[PDB]
Order: sequence, then structure tokens, then C-alpha cells
Amino acid sequence: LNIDMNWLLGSDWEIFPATGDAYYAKHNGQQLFLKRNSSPFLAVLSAEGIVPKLVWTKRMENGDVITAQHWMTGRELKPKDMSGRPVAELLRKIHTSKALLDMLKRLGKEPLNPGALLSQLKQQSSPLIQEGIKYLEEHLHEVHFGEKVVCHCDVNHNNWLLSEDNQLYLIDWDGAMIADPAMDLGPLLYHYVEKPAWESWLSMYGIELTESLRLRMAWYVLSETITFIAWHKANDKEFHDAMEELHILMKRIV
Ligand SMILES: Nc1ncnc2c1ncn2[C@@H]1O[C@H](COP(=O)(O)OP(=O)(O)NP(=O)(O)O)[C@@H](O)[C@H]1O
Repeated sequence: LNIDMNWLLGSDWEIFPATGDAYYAKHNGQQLFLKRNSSPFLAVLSAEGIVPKLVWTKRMENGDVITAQHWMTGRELKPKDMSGRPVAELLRKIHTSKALLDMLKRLGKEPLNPGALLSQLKQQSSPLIQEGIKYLEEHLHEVHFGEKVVCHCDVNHNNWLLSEDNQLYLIDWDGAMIADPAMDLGPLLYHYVEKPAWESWLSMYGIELTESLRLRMAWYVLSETITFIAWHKANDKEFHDAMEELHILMKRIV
């Protein structure tokens, strides 16, 4: 059976799908990671060293942007790995990159405000859910922050890559939003770092564990958990497991 993949280059290259439009490509000992219609964001991710660096780009006759990247050799990070200095430093580099911020803006991205976000929580809802949305409305007064930055928004450990060359990368940048840094820092510390270590983690990151941070973080991790159960209402398997994860999260925040 033919594989619908003849937009290409060189017949001496193995090509097969590998998230998104991801195909690998092999010839001699050179592997590439190829993507169809990637965002102009990718150029800045490569220049900043966040993802494996670009190798070439070709604009198709239709106008498809085909990009080749170094194919990284290594492994995903395990949850045990998420407390290392390198994870905190790379996340700090994303959160302070004015060049990444500049691209997202040029691409027409809304600064993401907890106001409009809490409104989007339209869920249909168990009793624990009702008390959850209470906590979010009765703390909106304290979840403000003026300096919005690039956030990746799915900082799950499987999106972190580690190379045999001692390079660390963070990938999958479709949910990139302009938002409060807490929107990433919260889910990361809550899920993978024991709270006696939070202040030392944030010191590697380069941020003091202030009291607006404790509230902002708890707000968005709770907000994240509720918007995830919401999603499984369209499925019915991980919906009954998220609730148990929300139950524990609720206990930690009074
Ligand atoms: N430039 C890249 N962008 C995104 N993901 C990449 C990139 N390069 C590699 N990957 C991912 O990294 C993994 C490939 O690393 P690799 O070490 O070859 O895989 P492995 O399963 O750990 N070992 P192997 O089974 O022998 O191929 C896959 O998850 C790829 O999707």
C-alpha cells in the first residue's frame, strides 16, 4: 500500500509518522525530526535553545512550511527528574524570554486573565465541583499579576526531553499562552516537588516564595484540575480518577 507522503526530499530517506504532523527521516546516521506547518514561533524556540535546533526550512509551492530539526537521542524526564536545577533554569529561561514574548504577541495572542478564564469554566457538576468554583470566585481578588510571560501550559514531565549530549528541552508548544508564570509554576511544584522544597526550588528558578505566589499558584492548579474534569464530560474513565486527585488537592488548600 502506498503511503500518502510524496511531497518530497530524496528517495533514499526512510520516512514514517512519529504529536501533530511528526515524521522521522533516516539516511546513513542522520535522523531528522520533520514537521508540516509549524508555527513561526519555532524559529525563536530554536534560537533560544528550548527545542532541538533547526536544520533547514523549505516553503512548499502550496505555501506549506516544512522544517527539519535535529532528531534528539535520549529519554523523557521522569517525575523524579522534575526537581533538578536544569528543569527550573529552563522554565525560568522561557518565562523571561522577551523574544518568545515578542513572537506570541506578533501572532495575536490574548493576555490570559483569570477573570475571563474563570468565566470559561462552564460546567454539570458534582458537589465537590460546586465548592471548587466557590474557592475560585472567592479568591479572584488575590490572583492578580501584571507581568505576563510566555507559558507552555502543559508542563507535564513527558514533554521534557534529555539528550545523551546533556541538553534539556521542552517540547509541544501549541498551548503556548501569554499568562501569569504561576500558571506553569503551580502545576509543576504541586505535582512533582515536596512542599518543604518549594522555596529552594524557586531559588534555583530565581523567584522568592512570596505570599501572592502561594495564592496564585494554588488558584491555577485548582483551576487546572477543574477544567480537566470538565473535559472528560464529552471520557467517563479518567473522569472518576481526576475527582480523587481533586479531593486531595482540596485538602491541601483548606
Ligand atoms: N526535534 C524533536 N522534537 C520533538 N520531539 C523529538 C525531537 N527529536 C526527538 N524527539 C522525540 O524523542 C523521542 C526519540 O528519542 P529516541 O532516543 O530515538 O527514542 P527512544 O524510544 O528513547 N530510543 P529508541 O526506541 O531506540 O528509538 C521520541 O519521543 C521523539 O518524538
